[PDB]
Amino acid sequence: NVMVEPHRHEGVFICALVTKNLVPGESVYGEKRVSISEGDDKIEYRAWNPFRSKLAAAILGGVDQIHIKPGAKVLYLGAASGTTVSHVSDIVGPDGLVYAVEFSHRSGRDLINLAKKRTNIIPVIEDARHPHKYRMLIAMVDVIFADVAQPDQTRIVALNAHTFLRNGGHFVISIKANCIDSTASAEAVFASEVKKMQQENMKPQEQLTLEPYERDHAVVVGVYRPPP
Ligand SMILES: Cc1cn2cc(C(F)(F)F)cc2c(=O)[nH]1
Repeated sequence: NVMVEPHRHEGVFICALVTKNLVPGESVYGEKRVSISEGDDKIEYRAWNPFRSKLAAAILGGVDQIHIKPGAKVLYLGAASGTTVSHVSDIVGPDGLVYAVEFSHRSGRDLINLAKKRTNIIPVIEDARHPHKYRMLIAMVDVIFADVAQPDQTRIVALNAHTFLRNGGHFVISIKANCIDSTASAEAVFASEVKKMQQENMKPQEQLTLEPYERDHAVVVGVYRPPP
């Protein structure tokens, strides 16, 4: 009788959505934990709340790829207090790496406390608008995740990609249309942001919206193909 089944996405499981807890015994944001013991074996999972984590909403919504997998190197822009980052850290595991870039010092203190227990998280308390200021800290990554909410932030993500994202690496970008242009339709916003990505050789491969968890919020996944 298996209680927690592997999801299609490696490192993700269904119990609903959970990740394998890199730090057994501890919750990050009050989430439920499920510890299963059999003989001498023991594994713990943490519930992943799609109402707080856009990535979890996208997974439940059926996104085909997330590119966040065991051993992956991740640049996470807008890491906030580390809710979603903690689950990314679970997925990439001890051989992966998560750079958690966050502008707010208050949020940064939460990230630093989270990363004390998680070897694979590097807090980077900096303004993502100016990646030249922290470029010396960031090894080239496999995937960039970003939460975009202003009409200049796809371009910020792209500037980070041009500095840090490997050729043929991937991006997962959440778009809050209301925050980009509240006078535009959500479709106008999502089309315009996809266009901005394409201009930067960030080529979308799929996109979805996040109902019932969020209103007028899309996640775009794609591939980075810079010219020579
Ligand atoms: C909550 C949050 C979101 N965010 C988004 C960006 C980028 F412009 F890179 F997209 C940067 C940040 C950040 O420092 N904090």
